[PDB]
Amino acid sequence: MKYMITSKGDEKSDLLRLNMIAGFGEYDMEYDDVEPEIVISIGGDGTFLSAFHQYEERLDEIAFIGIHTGHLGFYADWRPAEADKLVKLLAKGEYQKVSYPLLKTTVKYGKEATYLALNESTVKSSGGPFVVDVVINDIHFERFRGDGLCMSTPSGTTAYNKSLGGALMHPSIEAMQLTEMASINNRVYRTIGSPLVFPKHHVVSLQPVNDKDFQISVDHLSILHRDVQEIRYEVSAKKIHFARFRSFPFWRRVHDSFIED
Amino acid sequence: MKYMITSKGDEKSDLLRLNMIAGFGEYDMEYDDVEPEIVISIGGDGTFLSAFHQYEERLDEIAFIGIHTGHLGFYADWRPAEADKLVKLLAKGEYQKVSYPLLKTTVKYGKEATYLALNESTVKSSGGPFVVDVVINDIHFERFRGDGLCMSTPSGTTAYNKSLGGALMHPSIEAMQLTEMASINNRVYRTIGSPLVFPKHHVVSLQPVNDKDFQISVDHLSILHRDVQEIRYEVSAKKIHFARFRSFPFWRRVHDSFIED
Amino acid sequence: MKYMITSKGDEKSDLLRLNMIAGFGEYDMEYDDVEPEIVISIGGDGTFLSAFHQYEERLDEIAFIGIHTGHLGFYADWRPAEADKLVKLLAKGEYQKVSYPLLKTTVKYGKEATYLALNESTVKSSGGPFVVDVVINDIHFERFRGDGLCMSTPSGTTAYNKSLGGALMHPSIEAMQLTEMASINNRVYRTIGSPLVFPKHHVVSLQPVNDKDFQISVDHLSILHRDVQEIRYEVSAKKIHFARFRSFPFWRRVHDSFIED
Amino acid sequence: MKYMITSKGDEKSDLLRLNMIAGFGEYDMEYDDVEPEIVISIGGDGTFLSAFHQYEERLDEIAFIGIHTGHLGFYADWRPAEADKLVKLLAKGEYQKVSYPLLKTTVKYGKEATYLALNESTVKSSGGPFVVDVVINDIHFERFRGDGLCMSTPSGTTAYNKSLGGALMHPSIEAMQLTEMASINNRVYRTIGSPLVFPKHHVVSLQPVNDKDFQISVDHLSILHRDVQEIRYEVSAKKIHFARFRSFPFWRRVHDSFIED
Ligand SMILES: CCNC(=O)NC[C@H]1O[C@@H](n2c(C#CCN(CCCN)C[C@H]3O[C@@H](n4cnc5c(N)ncnc54)[C@H](O)[C@@H]3O)nc3c(N)ncnc32)[C@H](O)[C@@H]1O
Ligand SMILES: CCNC(=O)NC[C@H]1O[C@@H](n2c(C#CCN(CCCN)C[C@H]3O[C@@H](n4cnc5c(N)ncnc54)[C@H](O)[C@@H]3O)nc3c(N)ncnc32)[C@H](O)[C@@H]1O
Ligand SMILES: CCNC(=O)NC[C@H]1O[C@@H](n2c(C#CCN(CCCN)C[C@H]3O[C@@H](n4cnc5c(N)ncnc54)[C@H](O)[C@@H]3O)nc3c(N)ncnc32)[C@H](O)[C@@H]1O
Ligand SMILES: CCNC(=O)NC[C@H]1O[C@@H](n2c(C#CCN(CCCN)C[C@H]3O[C@@H](n4cnc5c(N)ncnc54)[C@H](O)[C@@H]3O)nc3c(N)ncnc32)[C@H](O)[C@@H]1O
Repeated sequence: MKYMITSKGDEKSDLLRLNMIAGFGEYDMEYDDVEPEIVISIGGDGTFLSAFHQYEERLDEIAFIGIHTGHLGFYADWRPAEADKLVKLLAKGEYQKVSYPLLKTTVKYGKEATYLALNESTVKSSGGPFVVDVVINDIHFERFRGDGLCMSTPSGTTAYNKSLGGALMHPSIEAMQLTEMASINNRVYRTIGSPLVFPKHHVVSLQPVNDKDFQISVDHLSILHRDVQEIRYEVSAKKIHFARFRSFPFWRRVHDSFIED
Repeated sequence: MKYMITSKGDEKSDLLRLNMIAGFGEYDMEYDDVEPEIVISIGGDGTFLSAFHQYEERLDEIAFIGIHTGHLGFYADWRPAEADKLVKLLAKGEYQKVSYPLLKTTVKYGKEATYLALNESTVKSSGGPFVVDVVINDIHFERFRGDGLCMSTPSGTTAYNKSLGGALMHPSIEAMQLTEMASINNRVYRTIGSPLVFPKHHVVSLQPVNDKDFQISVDHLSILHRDVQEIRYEVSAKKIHFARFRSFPFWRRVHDSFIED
Repeated sequence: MKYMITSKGDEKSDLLRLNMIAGFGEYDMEYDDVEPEIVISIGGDGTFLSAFHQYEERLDEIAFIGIHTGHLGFYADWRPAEADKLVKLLAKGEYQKVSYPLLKTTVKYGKEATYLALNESTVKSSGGPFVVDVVINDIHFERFRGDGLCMSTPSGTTAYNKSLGGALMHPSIEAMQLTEMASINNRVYRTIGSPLVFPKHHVVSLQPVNDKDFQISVDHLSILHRDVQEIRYEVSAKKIHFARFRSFPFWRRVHDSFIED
Repeated sequence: MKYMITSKGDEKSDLLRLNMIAGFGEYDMEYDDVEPEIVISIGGDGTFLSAFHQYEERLDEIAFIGIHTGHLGFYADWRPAEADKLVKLLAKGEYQKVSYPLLKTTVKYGKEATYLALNESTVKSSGGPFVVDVVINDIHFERFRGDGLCMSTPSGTTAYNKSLGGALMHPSIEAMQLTEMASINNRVYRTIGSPLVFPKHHVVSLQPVNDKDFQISVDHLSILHRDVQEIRYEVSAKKIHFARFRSFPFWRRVHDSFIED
């Protein structure tokens, strides 16, 4: 089918990409980076995230595959040494697809931008103190004062979320997870402290208290937003699809990345 | 319908229970503590947990209601002052039921006991060091050395789980959450550290390494188990059902218990 | 003696300052904001920190007093209602001084700036990833990747340090404490995770790995430093002195601010 | 001088001990386990702790040395391969001694026992809930409800203290550190959460609230104490002395044990 290949751009990755293209040339496969059905990322997780965002408008038409040319990336299923095996297996096709959930961020102003995240969306102040009211399904839950907030997808729970003390969640769970960055807690200021895990259809809204300017990151990408009225988080209706050619269970991937390999 | 009422046993609770019985006597309601369809707990969360375990074999036939006579309990929907309003509403019926997930613990020996938990099941050594291999869906994940392990249901995430740094999870999510108690981590001993959240159908098995004796708690109840071969955790097929008479959202209950009220 | 009074600048603080000046006019006391021997701060802890920095070159000649006109500040010993009592007690003098330790930060370039902190000094990247080698007494200790690092004095341990999970340390201990902000830890990246507490004369040096630009905060004040070669932390030889008129033990101040009051 | 050697008791350790004895026989050295001036521990940190307690009444007369026959122990300075070098260096003598601080625990009843700790002293309930009032220098600081409390020496901060989230403290600092084990915190129950670091001469007293029976551990050794009125913690006047033959800085020892080696 139609496929394309992105590369991190070092020599190792570019060469691997050129060799996979040459091998695909031996099959009924057309290189097309406008309407691919398969997107192969050669690099690291950053490369994979960039491929995801390059095709975020055709996620229902695409299956993604990641090859890690450095150490094991979490969105990587293959080592460079398995590239030829991969070419052959994709060629035939008949592979199964697995889907992971995504995070929708909506930023309203004074006038609305939406963003999709594979790992997480975070919010910090644009300089100066960060203070927001946290509203869950229209219920005022807490006033947060501190460094920032991180909202993670399931597959992002092993990324920034983990470093903030979040739980690691199996990606079959349709949820998002909110973690705190250095909140202040004394007899006058109080937050929940604990990570919070939200199901589909729950909406978490951050509402400014004084300053209305925020730095909002989605995956690698950080944008200054001015005059913000609301930042809304919910699990997206959209999912990312992976081509799978063999079992590599999530919990084994976690073991291999954090325990030993 | 058939109902019964348990009491924590102080004067406040016993009297409230006697007055509710008198008020139910004015309706088509039969006091029956063998086959109730409604179980009212008057007390605290400990009282509620005891009521749950008293009827754990008829959970599909029962709706539970908790009245808190001390400060707000998490399984409590009513204050003592609303008891008469409760009697009247239960009387008519037509209320809706909400279900929360439960945790199944299986203990194998050398020969199998099962337990159901509403809050959590924990495991510690029977004295002497605690060392277990943690196996997830038959995949060896880590060797845990430390004080113990806690596996929580969603509604138990605001209990012991919270104190161990676990995420708080909305109870519509069918999951269980594993938290560590003081693990050792150095260049020779390594655990994941992070809480782990498991979906339905995943099985987490603890396998002894040296000592085979363990203290296993389920909710308030701690038992010494000897000659253990395996402790298996999975989300139960069984659910607890609550009678609901008005909206009291989980996240509001969390706010009221931990933020302010 | 010579004294001056700083105000947060709201009406409450300005008026209290004018009234204390009027009361000092009834004693052998000269208002002098060039060479004060007593510096009174009326406001909050931010006001107090600004007073400290306004006189950081004469700390051996000055005793500081803080009045909190909002909720209890940690550098505050007096409520506004005790101002007249304060005027009278300072007037006579004969009070005792208590000293707390301070933190010296040295920033080297390519060419050296020093800074004194009462609460802490933090370092983050100027945008882009933060990576530094952490060198303790010339011994390479770890390579830190994450959001940043915080080095606290003893009296700053109840401030940002606390929110980062640091220990609270009695201020008679001559030490500084280093806490992590969201470090990455996987099989390739490793930090100690735990706060570290250093005695006098130990030197902690941060050395860039790739990017040499950093945002360095000292107390409220954040500066972009370019082309950095080293950031050096050590307990200062200099101390801040407080006028004390009654016992208000540190641990009671901690109880009153975080437990209940 | 007079020396003795303890062994963990496996074949490796016993043989190393027999060979060191044979090598000491070539010098003016008398094996004496009643009044040693040098105590060599061959084993792990548990072996070292047992040697410390075997001679806790003559700590001012003794210098300790640890040889680790497994992986690096924290009280170990030597690998088995350096034993002959050690024999020769001890033989001559002229080595320098370094001192680390210790923890004094006093248990009062209804009638007083004291204990010295090298790593820590912990307290838990004897079964049933653990509730104590925490009193610092006679000031009621908090009521603690949870699993237990850990009070660490500086050199014990890399042991249980670390697993409980405590700071690691250089052992030249004369202090003790109190960490929480799973405290409950909601709108009715509140603790400080943060580790607390106390200087010499501060006294931390735990006072029962209901149950008066506690399990108190000192280093490896756990005792049931009944009818307790008070448990008092303070930094001891007594110190442990090590023979040092070369530089092995604490922070390097920390790096080697937790970062990489
Ligand atoms: C500390 C600065 N950030 C990094 O060094 N990030 C790269 C590392 O993270 C790994 N990674 C990624 C990734 C990625 C690419 N990143 C850009 C790096 C450019 N070279 C962006 C991601 O950074 C994460 N990030 C940001 N700040 C962080 C922090 N303080 N601590 C931990 N992670 C942090 C955040 O989530 C973001 O999306 N997704 C996952 C995942 N799903 N599971 C497990 N691991 C994962 C990746 O293999 C590598 O090991
Ligand atoms: C520290 C010792 N334990 C207690 O003091 N427990 C009672 C307190 O916990 C509240 N609670 C309960 C409950 C309960 C009844 N308990 C028996 C008490 C007898 N009087 C048993 C439960 O104890 C929990 N527990 C045990 N050890 C703990 C610890 N170290 N830290 C925190 N919780 C701990 C554990 O999960 C167990 O099941 N379920 C929930 C829930 N779902 N959500 C939110 N809060 C909840 C209850 O309102 C009260 O405030
Ligand atoms: C979250 C953004 N910062 C604040 O809201 N800070 C003010 C609050 O902190 C209290 N405070 C201060 C102070 C102060 C003044 N601050 C400027 C505020 C301007 N209005 C600067 C200080 O901010 C600290 N800070 C920064 N980021 C933080 C974070 N994420 N979490 C916690 N603290 C944080 C940091 O250490 C800095 O120096 N010194 C101490 C102390 N010694 N003991 C105990 N409490 C203390 C003060 O009473 C008030 O309650
Ligand atoms: C988890 C059960 N305990 C152990 O496995 N302990 C042995 C391990 O700890 C190391 N260790 C020791 C030691 C020791 C000997 N121990 C008996 C073991 C018998 N085989 C007793 C000590 O256990 C500590 N301990 C207890 N419970 C713990 C827990 N949950 N987490 C972490 N440590 C825990 C506690 O402090 C006690 O004194 N002193 C230090 C130190 N100073 N610095 C750094 N490391 C140190 C030792 O090298 C080994 O790696």
